[PDB]
Amino acid sequence: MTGAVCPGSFDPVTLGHLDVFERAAAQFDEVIVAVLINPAGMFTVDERIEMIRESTADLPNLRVESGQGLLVDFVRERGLNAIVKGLRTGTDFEYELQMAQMNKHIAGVDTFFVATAPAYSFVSSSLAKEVATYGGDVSALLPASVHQRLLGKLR
Amino acid sequence: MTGAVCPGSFDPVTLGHLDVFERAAAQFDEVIVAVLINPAGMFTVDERIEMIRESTADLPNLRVESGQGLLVDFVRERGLNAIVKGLRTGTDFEYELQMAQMNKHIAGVDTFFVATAPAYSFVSSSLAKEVATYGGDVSALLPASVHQRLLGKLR
Amino acid sequence: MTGAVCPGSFDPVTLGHLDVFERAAAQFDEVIVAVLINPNKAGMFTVDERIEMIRESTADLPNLRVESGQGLLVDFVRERGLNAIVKGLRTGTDFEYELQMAQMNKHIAGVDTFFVATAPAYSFVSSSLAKEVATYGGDVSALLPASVHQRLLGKLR
Amino acid sequence: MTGAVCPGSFDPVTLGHLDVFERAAAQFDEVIVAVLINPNKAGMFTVDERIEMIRESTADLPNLRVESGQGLLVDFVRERGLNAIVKGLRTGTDFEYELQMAQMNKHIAGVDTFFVATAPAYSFVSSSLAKEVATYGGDVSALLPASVHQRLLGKLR
Amino acid sequence: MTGAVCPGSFDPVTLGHLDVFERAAAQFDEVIVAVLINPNKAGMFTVDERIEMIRESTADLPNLRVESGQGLLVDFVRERGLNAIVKGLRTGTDFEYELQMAQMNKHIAGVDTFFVATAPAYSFVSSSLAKEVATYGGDVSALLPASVHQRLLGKLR
Amino acid sequence: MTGAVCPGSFDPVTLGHLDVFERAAAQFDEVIVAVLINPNKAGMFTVDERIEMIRESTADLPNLRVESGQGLLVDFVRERGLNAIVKGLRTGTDFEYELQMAQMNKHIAGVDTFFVATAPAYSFVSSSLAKEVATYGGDVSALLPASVHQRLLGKLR
Ligand SMILES: O=C(O)c1cc2cc(F)ccc2[nH]1
Ligand SMILES: O=C(O)c1cc2cc(F)ccc2[nH]1
Ligand SMILES: O=C(O)c1cc2cc(F)ccc2[nH]1
Ligand SMILES: O=C(O)c1cc2cc(F)ccc2[nH]1
Ligand SMILES: O=C(O)c1cc2cc(F)ccc2[nH]1
Ligand SMILES: O=C(O)c1cc2cc(F)ccc2[nH]1
Ligand SMILES: [Mg+2]
Ligand SMILES: [Mg+2]
Ligand SMILES: [Mg+2]
Ligand SMILES: [Mg+2]
Ligand SMILES: [Mg+2]
Ligand SMILES: [Mg+2]
Repeated sequence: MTGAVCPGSFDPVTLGHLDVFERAAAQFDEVIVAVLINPAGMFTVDERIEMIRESTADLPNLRVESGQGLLVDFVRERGLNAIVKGLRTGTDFEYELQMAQMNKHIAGVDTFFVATAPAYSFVSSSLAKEVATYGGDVSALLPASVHQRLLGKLR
Repeated sequence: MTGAVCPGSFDPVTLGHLDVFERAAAQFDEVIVAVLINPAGMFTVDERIEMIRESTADLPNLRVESGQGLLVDFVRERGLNAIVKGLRTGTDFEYELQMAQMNKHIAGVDTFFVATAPAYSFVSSSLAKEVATYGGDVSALLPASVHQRLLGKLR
Repeated sequence: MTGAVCPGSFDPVTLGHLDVFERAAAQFDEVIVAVLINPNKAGMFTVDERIEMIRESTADLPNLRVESGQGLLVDFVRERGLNAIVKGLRTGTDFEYELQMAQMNKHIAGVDTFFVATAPAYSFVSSSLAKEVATYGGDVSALLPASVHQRLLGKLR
Repeated sequence: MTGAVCPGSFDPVTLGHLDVFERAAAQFDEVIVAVLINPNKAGMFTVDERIEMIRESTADLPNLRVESGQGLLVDFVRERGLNAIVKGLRTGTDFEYELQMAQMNKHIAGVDTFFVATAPAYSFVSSSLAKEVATYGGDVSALLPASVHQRLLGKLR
Repeated sequence: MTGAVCPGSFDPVTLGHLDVFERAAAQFDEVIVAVLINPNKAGMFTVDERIEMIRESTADLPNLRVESGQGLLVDFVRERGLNAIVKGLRTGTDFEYELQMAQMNKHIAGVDTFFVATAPAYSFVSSSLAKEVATYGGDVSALLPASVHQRLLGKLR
Repeated sequence: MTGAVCPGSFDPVTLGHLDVFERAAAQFDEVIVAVLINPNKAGMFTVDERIEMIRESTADLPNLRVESGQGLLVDFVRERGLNAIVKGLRTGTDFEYELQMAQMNKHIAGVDTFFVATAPAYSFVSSSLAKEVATYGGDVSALLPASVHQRLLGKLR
């Protein structure tokens, strides 16, 4: 009965996030995507959850839930003690390293990092929103569903 | 039926390696420690395997095997497609990132990185050997068994 | 024929920026310094002040011109018939964040980015740190062109 | 008579800070801990509370004293007859913004900066992360001096 | 007439190298690929084989030519009337040893270095890792030009 | 009372090293430059040559002395009644490798390590790169003390 939690804001979910979800779902029996409620973003929590659910329909062992507060409490309250996070740079590793060590210290929760697929090395929710705001084409970087929803928030 | 391979030379295995093994064994159903045969080291392959087996007796779902050649072939020939590796720095992440992306490309094998326990952040097989060679006390950094064997190779 | 764009907010321009401008001007037929203006947040200097400070310290570069813009950098570049950006870099961390933006710029518009290592003497000046040091009275006269230093002190007083 | 200044906001002081203070006091005749007063961002503890938490935690360091200050750090250092800063570091990224600042401080005032690696056990603690964890009920008592932990529980009630 | 030199051992040339060559040839009037001859470490391919592999892969770049050389790179560059080097980069660490070399080359000979980010798809390929993977039977054909892959299979037999 | 050890192979000493020596000598009562000799691999310069080059360029530092040693640095430090190492750092990568050794040194012997950022003008000189550039004829006269440069050229000829 293995399992891991994939946390983030996912505003919106990108193909880089989806790649991490698919890799986590292939290596753990149960994956929970943890969508942070952090009350300034573009999509509401419900919209973010729906976009992730739409993009993960081919992953039978993955579910999507929202939460607040300490990630380690979210993880432990579901009987798990592993986090799976995607990583792009060594700079990414250092700040995430501090949080991983803190999370292990306070709750015994482990963090596994997975390297980003090369094709999504430069994709982030924030950069995709910013580029699309000025009319740049990000359709190759986002799930097809997410892309239409993004066009709608801008127009 | 989840599983991961933890590769290295382990010459000798340190408490930093053991920490990674224990974390992998807690999150995957099956863990295989892959001891590289790379024919200049201090211990023979058989001695390295025995030291790891001695230090992992409390991990029922972990076994230790030797191998050569492409790590991805070792992994795939055992029905698995995940590697678990310990990481200390962002510099660690960058060279290991290149190998992880190559391994995914050529064999579909994924790599999960886990941050080192803070207490073992500075321990490496090479630095422990070098310090012990000049008489420094590394007993707090190595499994109790390994420590005696190391004293024997030097004296 | 060849050309590159050197972008930044240049609020104000530093000697590190000027070094980059001079290196780009020596290697490309034309260089455009693109002064980024945020229509929502004013900097310390207005657009005309930023441009004046750059022009005064680049008068010896005949193939360099200065223009302002906003929004997507790759549109500024392509509308001028060019497809190269030149940017200065001080460290490995600068390289990772700038890396993301360079790969996005090539993906969305085919525009290439060339990075050049700062001259050592200017490794540590940034517009933001020069402003913060000067705000609390530190001497930054050797890090800014003559066209900048006293205008900066006047803004602060 | 040698000496160094250890600057920070210390809101609150952590065991990582204390480890740096102890190592500085062991190697310099005089150490001054400089507590930054920022008239903008007012943190969780007042400057007086922060000074008292540091004094309790450093009671066994006779050559270390605690003072508050404002503005340019190198002015604080030189006003006390010193020309050295001692700061703790955790990562290579830490070394990057801090290296820019150290070179700037050497350039503008001739003040030197010595960096020391955090003890491994305290490498993941920071004032900000400790407060955030404690706000949501996590146990950070192994990462803070005993008296800080008591005061921090009070501020959260 | 602008120009730049693209140096390396290219043993063998990869698609990451080729991407850099194409971007340099698009932005400079003349590009010289400089193939290093090292009388000590003799790699897998002779210098002539390496030049021919590059020429096959760059047949559509008319302003790019391939030459071999030895010793100090900045002497090779200045002997050809140029003063710019173009190199591809992958990581922040890459930027570190390469930044030291670029500053040294600027200091000793006035030669500038422009760095370009690898295309994402080729960011994990290197000559050395490709050879190692191919030696043990891994498939690196998507990472090398077609003619390189054929020659590399031959050397392994 | 206070003191620090500045270790290295100094084969040969550079102006970056001398900058570190001067900064340590201004902040500690005594400084010992510890010249590391590998009894198994000779460097370019013998131990007496390395020491002579350092002494000639540190004659204005009355509280600095030069001694050779081998093996564990922490034994050299402790046998002299000291427990501080001072080392220069150029980049974030330098900080990670040196980090490992500083934490091991504190673990096995209680010896602290203080790092100081190189002066910008010497950010890019290393003994190894100066030797390699000089080997192929490049001009490194401005990166080495007078006590070194012509002795280096003589070794190479
Ligand atoms: O990044 C975090 O701190 C975080 C993300 C998150 C998601 C949840 F669903 C609950 C708590 C969280 N904390
Ligand atoms: O690091 C490697 O390349 C490697 C380690 C290893 C261990 C094995 F058992 C087999 C192949 C390997 N390759
Ligand atoms: O950094 C940018 O995104 C940017 C800089 C810039 C300068 C211009 F003139 C126009 C658009 C820009 N965008
Ligand atoms: O980091 C700073 O800018 C800073 C810290 C500090 C502390 C003092 F007590 C006085 C000035 C300061 N400046
Ligand atoms: O990297 C170098 O040192 C180097 C590469 C190279 C290529 C040439 F053709 C000539 C000299 C070189 N030096
Ligand atoms: O870098 C070292 O390990 C080292 C430097 C050194 C210098 C001495 F004089 C003695 C031992 C040393 N060890
Ligand atoms: Mg993102
Ligand atoms: Mg190791
Ligand atoms: Mg700037
Ligand atoms: Mg802190
Ligand atoms: Mg290569
Ligand atoms: Mg050196």
